[PDB]
Amino acid sequence: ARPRSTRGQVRLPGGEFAMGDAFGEGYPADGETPVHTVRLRPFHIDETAVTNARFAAFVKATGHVTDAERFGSSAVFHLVVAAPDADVLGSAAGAPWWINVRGAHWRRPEGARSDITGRPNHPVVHVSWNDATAYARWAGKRLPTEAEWEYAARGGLAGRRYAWGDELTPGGRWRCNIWQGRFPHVNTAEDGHLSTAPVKSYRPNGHGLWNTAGNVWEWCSDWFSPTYYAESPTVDPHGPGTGAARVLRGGSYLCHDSYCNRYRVAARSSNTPDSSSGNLGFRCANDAD
Ligand SMILES: [Ca+2]
Ligand SMILES: [Cu+2]
Ligand SMILES: [Cu+2]
Ligand SMILES: [Cu+2]
Ligand SMILES: [Cu+2]
Repeated sequence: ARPRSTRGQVRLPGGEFAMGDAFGEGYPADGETPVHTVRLRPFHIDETAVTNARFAAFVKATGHVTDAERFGSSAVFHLVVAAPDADVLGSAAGAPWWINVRGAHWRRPEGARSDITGRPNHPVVHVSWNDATAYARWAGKRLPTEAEWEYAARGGLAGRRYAWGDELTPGGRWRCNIWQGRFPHVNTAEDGHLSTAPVKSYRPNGHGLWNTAGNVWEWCSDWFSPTYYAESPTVDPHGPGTGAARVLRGGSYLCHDSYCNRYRVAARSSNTPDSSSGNLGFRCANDAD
């Protein structure tokens, strides 16, 4: 436990909120219901997802090798692949818009022919749950619990669909980075961004958190279970004791209503802890006092 650091974090009061899909419109397999009352002690949470600049200081200081560098490849969205054809290990099965690209990792997130020199303030991607919790440890932080993330993401509002309210595009304007157009072939970039956006795009929510909806998925501490909500403690729920996949929240720049609207503040997803991809990052937290 390195010397605790609240740099770039806001302190949120905590208290009691209604966690879950207040509209019963979610995906049944994800267990967004029942809406259940949770009580959180005050905590800190990152204002933004972790940046390339910050994650790079972590690697410079610890020589950490990310799971995507060990496995040898990470998933890249097919429209933005920037690699020699030798490196394309072919479409991922079950979702052919994801190309397994050899050499694709956080420093070269579209493949061997890309860099992140122009994107220090973009969220870091190609980071697994292991890479995420490693960084947090080194940085004097931890990952948020799922409940901490949703409460922080709701921004002091109760029972809303999104971090800012219930209209997806208030005033007919975009305030988050997801997908527009015909997925997976055409992205019209109405929201300003094809792939990742800078961490402080648009505007923060009620608690000061930028881009909890969209941009990239965000690792949480919990194991995923679609029945945790109906069995949850009331105080500081940490998730079930074991599981198959760790929780992801927020959605990403690929989310679209046609197949995955998980940018809803109550939507949930998961993935195996050593998974990485070009739309998956994280933000840290910490206890208070
Ligand atoms: Ca977009
Ligand atoms: Cu390490
Ligand atoms: Cu296409
Ligand atoms: Cu952009
Ligand atoms: Cu989605």
